Amino acid sequence: RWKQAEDIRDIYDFRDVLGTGAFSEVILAEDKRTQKLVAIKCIASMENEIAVLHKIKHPNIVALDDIYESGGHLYLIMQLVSGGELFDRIVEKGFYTERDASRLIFQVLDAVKYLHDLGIVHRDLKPENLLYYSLDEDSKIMISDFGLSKMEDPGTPGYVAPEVLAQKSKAVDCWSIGVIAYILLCGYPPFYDENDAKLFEQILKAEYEFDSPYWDDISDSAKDFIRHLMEKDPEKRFTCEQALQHPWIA
Ligand SMILES: Nc1ncnc2c1ncn2[C@@H]1O[C@H](COP(=O)(O)OP(=O)(O)OP(=O)(O)O)[C@@H](O)[C@H]1O
Repeated sequence: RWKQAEDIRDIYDFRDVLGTGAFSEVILAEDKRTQKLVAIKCIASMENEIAVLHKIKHPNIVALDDIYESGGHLYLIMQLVSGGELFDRIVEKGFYTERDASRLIFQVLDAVKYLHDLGIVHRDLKPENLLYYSLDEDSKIMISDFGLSKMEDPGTPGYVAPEVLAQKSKAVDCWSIGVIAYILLCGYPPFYDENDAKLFEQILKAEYEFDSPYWDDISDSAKDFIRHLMEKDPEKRFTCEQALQHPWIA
């Protein structure tokens, strides 16, 4: 049961478009009453997404402040982040140092652990879904887009876990985080091929390598960290707790 609005333009003052999605559009707006700036996700599974966001409150996760129904369109009023996505900053940098990447992955693990503890699994972690709070180089990262998250009971290739592809659980996110760590360290994905079917085979078989010379001087500890997240067997795969403990992070 969400609020109805005759027109959202009465409540919010729309400015620039911040971004677009397959089925959404994100606009910078001003709350007319409080004069604060917000990011409004406009949409023309979504109920799953909302239910999830209502359980969540973490400094490194984009908050849902409220929702309005107006003219067949949902308007998710959301915490504004202005730093753009991690994907872009990997491009405008090439790769991260071990120290910087480790700080970033910490903030990610901290947040996903908080979710796993709430029985929430994101299922779509990737650089494009990680948003910086600010333009400043020191800005914290924020987890966003819960459009595919699943709550416990009583996806982009490259980042999805082998078992997800063999068919259609918390281990899923831990794989993704390993792949994000791999990319931050070396600047390119662990799975890469021109043929989609071959690519799809690589991920299923979970065959990747810290290839020389790119990986030559990356620490054994970083590599051990990645192997333990990027582990084929979901049973043996590191949890967020085990990954937080690992010396590369701690
Ligand atoms: N809270 C926010 N603050 C600032 N910008 C945002 C915010 N949320 C999303 N954006 C921008 O808009 C884009 C919207 O994408 P989103 O996170 O919704 O995932 P998507 O797959 O692109 O869209 P969707 O999943 O809703 O179809 C983001 O990549 C980002 O650039």
